[PDB]
Amino acid sequence: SICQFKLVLLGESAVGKSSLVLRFVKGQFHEYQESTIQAAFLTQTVCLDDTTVKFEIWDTAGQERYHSLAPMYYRGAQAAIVVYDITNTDTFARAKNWVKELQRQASPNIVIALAGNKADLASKRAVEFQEAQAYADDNSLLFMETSAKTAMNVNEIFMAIAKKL
Ligand SMILES: Nc1nc2c(ncn2[C@@H]2O[C@H](COP(=O)(O)OP(=O)(O)NP(=O)(O)O)[C@@H](O)[C@H]2O)c(=O)[nH]1
Ligand SMILES: [Mg+2]
Repeated sequence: SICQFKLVLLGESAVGKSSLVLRFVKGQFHEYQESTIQAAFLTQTVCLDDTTVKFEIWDTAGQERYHSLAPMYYRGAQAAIVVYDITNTDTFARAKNWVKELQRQASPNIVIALAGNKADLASKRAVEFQEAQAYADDNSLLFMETSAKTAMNVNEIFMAIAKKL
């Protein structure tokens, strides 16, 4: 059996979208990753209990000037990962508005995950785990804290999404 899933990453600029995709797909992390100006397309293939799973992944430009283009990438998506930065409350608020947009405008069957990224920066935390967990539970979102830098929960969040599709 082979399954293929269409996935999109959304979120404020600098939260770590490209770093997360790069860690999952290439096992790489770049401390000096440049801001995305044009959406990038990547694939990874994994094994999941009796199935070979291929991911098709859109890594969007997070800056607000590219907002109007986002539906090109999420309208056909089966799953989305909305990413925020645990060290910045404003990015968590922005993530909630991405979630709201998906709920109103993307497929009614979309699986929405929420990633609290940069969790390795524990001494710089702004958003408490419990607050994000409660928001996720209330809105039916698949929530994990992640680190592209250390790889913490990077494999885990993509695999959890695949299990639910
Ligand atoms: N400490 C730490 N730094 C991280 C982590 N993930 C990304 N970064 C760093 O944060 C910066 C921004 O990451 P990047 O992936 O470019 O963010 P982005 O969400 O793709 N930005 P844009 O939307 O503008 O393309 C980079 O310097 C990157 O190395 C993480 O988990 N921990
Ligand atoms: Mg990027």
